[PDB]
Amino acid sequence: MPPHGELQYLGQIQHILRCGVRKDTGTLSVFGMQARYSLRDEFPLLTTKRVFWKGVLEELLWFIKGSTNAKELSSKGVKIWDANGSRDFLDSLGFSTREEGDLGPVYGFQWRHFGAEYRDMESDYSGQGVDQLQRVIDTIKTNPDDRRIIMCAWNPRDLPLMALPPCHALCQFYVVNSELSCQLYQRSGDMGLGVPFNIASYALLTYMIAHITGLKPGDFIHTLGDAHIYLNHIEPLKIQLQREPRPFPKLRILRKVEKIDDFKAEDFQIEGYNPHPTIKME
Amino acid sequence: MPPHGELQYLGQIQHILRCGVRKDDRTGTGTLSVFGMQARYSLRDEFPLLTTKRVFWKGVLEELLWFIKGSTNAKELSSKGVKIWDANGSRDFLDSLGFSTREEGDLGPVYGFQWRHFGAEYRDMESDYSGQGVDQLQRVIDTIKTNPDDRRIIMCAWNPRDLPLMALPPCHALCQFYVVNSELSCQLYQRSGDMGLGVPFNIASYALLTYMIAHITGLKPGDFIHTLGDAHIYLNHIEPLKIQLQREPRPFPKLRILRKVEKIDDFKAEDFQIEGYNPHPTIK
Ligand SMILES: Nc1ccn([C@H]2C[C@H](O)[C@@H](COP(=O)(O)O)O2)c(=O)n1
Ligand SMILES: Nc1ccn([C@H]2C[C@H](O)[C@@H](COP(=O)(O)O)O2)c(=O)n1
Repeated sequence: MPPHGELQYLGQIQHILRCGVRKDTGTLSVFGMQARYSLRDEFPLLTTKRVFWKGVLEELLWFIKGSTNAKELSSKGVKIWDANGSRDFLDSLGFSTREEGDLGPVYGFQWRHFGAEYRDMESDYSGQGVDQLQRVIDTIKTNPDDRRIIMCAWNPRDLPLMALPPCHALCQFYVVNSELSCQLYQRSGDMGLGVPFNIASYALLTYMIAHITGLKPGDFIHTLGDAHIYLNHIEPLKIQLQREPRPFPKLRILRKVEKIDDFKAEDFQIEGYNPHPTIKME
Repeated sequence: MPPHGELQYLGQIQHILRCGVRKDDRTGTGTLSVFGMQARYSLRDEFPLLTTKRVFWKGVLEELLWFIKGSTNAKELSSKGVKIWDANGSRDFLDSLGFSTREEGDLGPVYGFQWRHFGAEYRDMESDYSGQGVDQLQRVIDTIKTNPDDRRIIMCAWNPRDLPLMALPPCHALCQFYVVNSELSCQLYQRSGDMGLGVPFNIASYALLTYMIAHITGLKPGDFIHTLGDAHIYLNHIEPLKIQLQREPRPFPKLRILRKVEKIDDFKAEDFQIEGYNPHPTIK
């Protein structure tokens, strides 16, 4: 039977290890990859190593809120953007004026206020720029056949203001047979560390939008540009490739929610998540 | 011997015919459709101009030089013999989008304007945009020279703020570049793909663009990666495509760049020669 689920991911690791080139403290890398994760009665949270579910869910709610304030995610116990908002790191980018935690116009601002003028992370941007996220939901409801259902985080004008240029440049949604699918264009993928988190994020987003629009989840298609393994991750990845995948968990949404801004972390339960030990890399 | 690059394109047609699902559109005539496909076409001593049906090379090349010029004027392309944008700049089509006031040929802030002036305020097709917004095309060329390992070598045409002014939202949302071993590859994210009429043309445009940037930056072409969103065949085109699928590809031609060129802006159509193109007859 053809490789499905987790074996797509593990297949991509294997391909990089065998066919990737040394491109540099260093990586093995392949340009252009594509995996398909079914979302039908399962949720692609990897089992060969524990994924930081809690980080996935809080990061996403933080984006949905429009927030560009690393402290606002750090308050929920998720520190993954904290280094990017530090005094020293902001100072190194020429942003000595800026308050600690102001990442600039990253995902949350691009998703809700694309094209508005960024001031700081505290400003009110109500009704300013394009609310791409709501515009996606509306189009799914009133014209599911549309082929322009896109949300774009890549904004060349705003790049120089951002703490980090986005890895997730864009996503597109698609509907047929009452199933909502999503494809992510990810320009750069650290396969050991980032990508399992990244798959879970966009699968989570697709579950959320499906729920709001009365559709069932379909596929998550993960497209990569620069797909790489850091050289220090090879040996641990070699341990991991030999573990037997367990079946994917399910994601249960615990109440009927009408607008995407109303989702809360306690609305979500991951069922039957049975991962092998977090055996992870630098 | 490694198989012919074109078999991926014909494979994709076949997967859609076999597994694609009925999905409609504005015209209502209908498609067979799959979401998410990817093909890889080597550009090493070969040019992926499809041979199972003749592709409108002249159209490919003039449109691209038109884009590079930063033009948003259907008439400047039409004047070179290439009518592909004309219907979209006609008084009638523009009126139908509620642009009753706009000059004929003004397509709004489409590819050329996004590539050379992203984020600038669009006025009309004749205005001067020199020094306004981001010149993505040049920033891409500059980054390829000075930092080839960079993972952010991107040129985006998808501008949500400008979408309402465009005569057509772009199919080619973005493209990304990559260098390793002095080879430049390119990946295209195409949000929507008419497999019969547009995809072959599209493969050649980005292959050609990569050849251009490689020549500017002292590199050799590597791969062109074509990634699709909604990949579809119009029901219209099923009989014609079943005809095309019967044909054996001929070997891909080669693309020759006839002089040394310093800046992307200085390419002319006469600079390019397609050697050894041996296509079967045009279809429909
Ligand atoms: N959500 C994220 C964020 C980051 N990265 C990885 C990819 C790169 O290794 C690095 C980002 O660096 P760069 O911008 O140079 O590609 O972290 C990732 O996979 N997923
Ligand atoms: N460069 C282009 C332009 C257009 N199309 C096709 C895709 C769709 O069939 C239609 C545009 O439709 P839509 O905007 O609804 O996706 O033409 C294409 O393949 N390539």
